[PDB]
Amino acid sequence: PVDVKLEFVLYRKNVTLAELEAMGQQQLLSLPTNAELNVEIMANGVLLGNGELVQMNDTLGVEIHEWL
Amino acid sequence: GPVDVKLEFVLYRKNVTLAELEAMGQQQLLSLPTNAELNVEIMANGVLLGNGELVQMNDTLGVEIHEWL
Ligand SMILES: [Ca+2]
Ligand SMILES: [Ca+2]
Repeated sequence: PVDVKLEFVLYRKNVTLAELEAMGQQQLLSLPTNAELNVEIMANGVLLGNGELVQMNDTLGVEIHEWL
Repeated sequence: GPVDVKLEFVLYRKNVTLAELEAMGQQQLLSLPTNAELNVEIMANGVLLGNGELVQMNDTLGVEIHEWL
């Protein structure tokens, strides 16, 4: 099979084209509180699961709270 | 509609095989590559707009922009 496009998504939302332009004027973007508690694992547009950011000994990790 | 944009802040993305995805699904704690956090990608309708670095701010996480495309 062909490869699938896997993403670990820290935050997602719908915004308007105007808000998208506004965002580009910023140098530091705040994410909503607890975005780190809802990391979404997605592939080819399908939600696979969600989890939480963890600082491990040498990297960041994602602790899975649910595989769908 | 056309005014609507799907915005994503992506910590890590990769083209993976079905077998690799299967193996991932067996895990409870997934390690990300070293410094994935240095390349948080900002996507709009699946297209890369910019990238930055994950920062712990006072009340939330933030993304420090390093490049807008
Ligand atoms: Ca926790
Ligand atoms: Ca935590």
